[PDB]
Amino acid sequence: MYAVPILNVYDFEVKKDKETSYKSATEDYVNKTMGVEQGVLGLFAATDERDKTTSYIVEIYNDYLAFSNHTKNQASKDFKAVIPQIAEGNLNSAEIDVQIAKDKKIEQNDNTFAVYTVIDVKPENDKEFAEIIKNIVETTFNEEGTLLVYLGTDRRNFNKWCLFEVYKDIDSYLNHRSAKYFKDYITQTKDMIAGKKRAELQVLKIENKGGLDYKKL
Repeated sequence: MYAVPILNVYDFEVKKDKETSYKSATEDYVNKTMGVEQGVLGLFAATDERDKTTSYIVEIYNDYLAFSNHTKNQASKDFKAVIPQIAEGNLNSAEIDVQIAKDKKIEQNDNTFAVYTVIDVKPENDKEFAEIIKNIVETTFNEEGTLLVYLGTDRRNFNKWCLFEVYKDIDSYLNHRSAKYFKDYITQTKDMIAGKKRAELQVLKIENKGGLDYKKL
């Protein structure tokens, strides 16, 4: 309640002939972390296979102490020991000031559909946009089939909004963006945006506590 949630999104390029090792090590990491550690709200491993296979792992913790303990616990020590053998390069990480974080408990299946969007808003239009996207993301969570929406701003630059969202199935996601409220939003914010990268992602392993319901005061 009085603690600030920690939301970090890690990404990196996977070596050509190491997809197998990558999947195994990420599965173990997600399973050993959530099964044993405290203060971990959820971990979400996905993959972008377009051009060059990229790993994405969305990690969310209750506070910075929970996070600091995680980086010292066994799951992470084992995984960070394997990254160099399976990573080609890049190795980026976005740290995010969470604006809205809402979820249900996810039991992944073949239909689970994850998307990650990054939106560079023009600084001139940031105030107005913030209130707009906040509303849209809340409307989305109440849509049937939405399992998770994490919305926040990069701590390196608050004009960079980051949206991670999980749906029960691909139809739920398409119905979401073909809805009047979302189409209207695209039209309304068109000239407020500087750049946008949406990445439909291939789910790898997801585990979470569920029931999260947070909003920055």
